[PDB]
Amino acid sequence: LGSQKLTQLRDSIRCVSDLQIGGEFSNTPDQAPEHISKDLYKSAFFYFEGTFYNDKRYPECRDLSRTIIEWSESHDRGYGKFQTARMEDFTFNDLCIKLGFPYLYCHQGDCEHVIVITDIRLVHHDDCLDRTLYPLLIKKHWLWTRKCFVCKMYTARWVTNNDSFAPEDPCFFCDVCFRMLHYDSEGNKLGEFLAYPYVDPGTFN
DNA sequence: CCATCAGTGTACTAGGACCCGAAAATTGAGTTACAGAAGTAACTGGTATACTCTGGTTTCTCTTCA
Ligand SMILES: [Zn+2]
Ligand SMILES: [Zn+2]
Repeated sequence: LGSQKLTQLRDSIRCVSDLQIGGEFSNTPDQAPEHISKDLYKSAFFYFEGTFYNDKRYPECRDLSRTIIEWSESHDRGYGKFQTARMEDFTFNDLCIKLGFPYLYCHQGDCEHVIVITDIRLVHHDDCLDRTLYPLLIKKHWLWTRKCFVCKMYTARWVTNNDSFAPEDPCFFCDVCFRMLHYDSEGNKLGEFLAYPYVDPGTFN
């Protein structure tokens, strides 16, 4: 919605990089899940025609654009004259952009999404008229879902690297086939591996 | 009747070559130096496969002693 703050769209973009759980759970897979990456790395920024609207709303937020502006303040790199902003003092109605031109939305460190303002139109009477739901999803992609590599009946909850049982190197397992292949009777890892929790992108996105 | 179990009708991948254009880089001529290395362009021996009388040979009647 025009005249609707930025960070009203940043908080709406469903990306699975917000739901990834950190750390490795090989020794014991019953650990209290570390906070999803939505909570740990709260920083993000839009880039709209030479101005990094940074999400400095929270204290855990740090300037992701500082890296780029420093990297460009060095040796000339094509780019030049980068700006900054705060993304809570801005609405889409205050923004000076091109249509159909790719801009940036970086979040979770370097999960980059290419933003394209396809068109701008005055609101009609036959579309949604609310605001409580308006940065709303017109279309999404319906990605594929990874499955457990042992039995192809359930989706992958775990991804293991350097597994001394897996044929493939990154091997995805459901919970059942993971518990059954790597753990003797009480949680002592059998063999060697690095198991991480796997958020299926084709499910939470 | 609620279990199960191929097919199906598709956008969504997965390899798998392959192409289209752009931008950067080179090539090319022009000069004038510089030293040295390629790069043909030229006359001038040197030793073998035919080769041409020729020196010897060979019966074959004869020459010359004996
Ligand atoms: Zn993302
Ligand atoms: Zn499984």
